[PDB]
Amino acid sequence: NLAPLPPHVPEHLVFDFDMYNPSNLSAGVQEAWAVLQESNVPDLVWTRCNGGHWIATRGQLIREAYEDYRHFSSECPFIPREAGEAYDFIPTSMDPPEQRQFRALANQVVGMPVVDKLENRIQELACSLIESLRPQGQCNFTEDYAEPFPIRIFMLLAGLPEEDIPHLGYLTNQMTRPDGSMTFAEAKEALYDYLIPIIEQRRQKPGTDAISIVANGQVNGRPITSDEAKRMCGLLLVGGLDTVVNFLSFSMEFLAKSPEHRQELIERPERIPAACEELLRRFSLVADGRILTSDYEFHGVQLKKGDQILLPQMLSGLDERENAAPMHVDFSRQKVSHTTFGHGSHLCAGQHLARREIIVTLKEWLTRIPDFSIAPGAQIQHKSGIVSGVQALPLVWDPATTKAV
Ligand code: HEM
Ligand SMILES: CC1(C)[C@@H]2CC[C@@]1(C)C(=O)C2
Ligand SMILES: [C-]#N
Ligand SMILES: [K+]
Ligand SMILES: [K+]
Repeated sequence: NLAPLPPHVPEHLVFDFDMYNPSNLSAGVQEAWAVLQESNVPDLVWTRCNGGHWIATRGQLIREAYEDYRHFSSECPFIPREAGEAYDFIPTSMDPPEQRQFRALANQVVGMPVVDKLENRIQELACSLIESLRPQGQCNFTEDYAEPFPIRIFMLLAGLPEEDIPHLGYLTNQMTRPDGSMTFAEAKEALYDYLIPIIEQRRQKPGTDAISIVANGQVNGRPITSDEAKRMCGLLLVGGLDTVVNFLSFSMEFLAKSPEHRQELIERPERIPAACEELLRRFSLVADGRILTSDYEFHGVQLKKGDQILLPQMLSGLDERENAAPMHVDFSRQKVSHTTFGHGSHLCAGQHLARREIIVTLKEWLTRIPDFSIAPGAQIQHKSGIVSGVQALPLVWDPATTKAV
């Protein structure tokens, strides 16, 4: 379904890419997006899909636009337009300097000191989950680890019952990879309706959990409102329940096909943080964007006020101008260039938690289950959206080649 080409967009810039169903998806989702970086595609193109919008395809442009909030506003950060307009999460839907005081509060609840505090629980849970799976000789990695590991850690940090995971995960997925069953607004509304009474309770009787801390924080000299707290907590849920989950699956899928990469990390685990960065580059998975605040000429292209521009975080590190042989996983790259956690003022608040979860997973999985593979004749399907994902990842292994610690 192609929207009529706006008069200001010249035809040579048209490239009808569908971010929710890219044509080359069967080759892998990153590969499907990388079609935007072939020699036939300009640096900045207009797709008529999904209501019509720009797509920047090169790291330089993506970084520049994410820095220039004056022209590229986060007030409407999702495609399609109806989703972007309904989007009111905090701090993401705010530009500097307004986002600042809310972002400071986000850092308080998901930032570094919180990770270096929950680290024992993170380590504990990874070991527990992996040891439980180890003697089976198989698992569906998405449901058996990729979901419960980061999600249970998030529910712990937020003080929310694990029994609510299925419902919350469903709603989160509707916002990033919609199925058509409900509008963005309806999904966001269901999430908000869940949070509303919980926020009320925790303003009545504060705990030390993330929701309590947000709901009782302060902005420009005054208490945060219940509305503001809801809008921030909603974003924390979306951010805690989707990205790391899917990232872990892309990474484990790769490791399942790459015995030599597994051994690099097992033999020299001090390389694990660098490997984490390289996997974050190669299997980058987010693509949101911004809205034009005014008419603006950007790299020779006339953008109009109100035009949406997708600035795919995924693409920067896949750009061969940023990394040579970008589709090759090389743990020894002298610089792993990427914007996987975003760029500019909205650079991911949870990136430290994410990295810790990834690094713990790499170490603890490979220690106990050093040799595994994708199940014979299994077809792995990826899905694409604001956050791209892995549908299922059936893994197999010989339990005789595993180790308890
Ligand atoms: C591999 C894992 C992750 C990736 C790839 C990722 C990616 C991103 C990206 C690209 C953005 C910027 C979006 C924009 O500029 O519009 C962002 C923002 C954000 N993320 Fe993550 N993220 C990850 C993990 C997490 C985790 C574990 C949390 C914990 C709740 C989290 C919470 C947030 C929050 C609260 C923001 C908003 C920050 C702001 O607007 O100032 N993320 N993330
Ligand atoms: C694009 C994101 C990854 C970022 C955090 C969660 C997410 C889906 C948002 O709505 C902002
Ligand atoms: C962030 N997700
Ligand atoms: K291009
Ligand atoms: K909006």
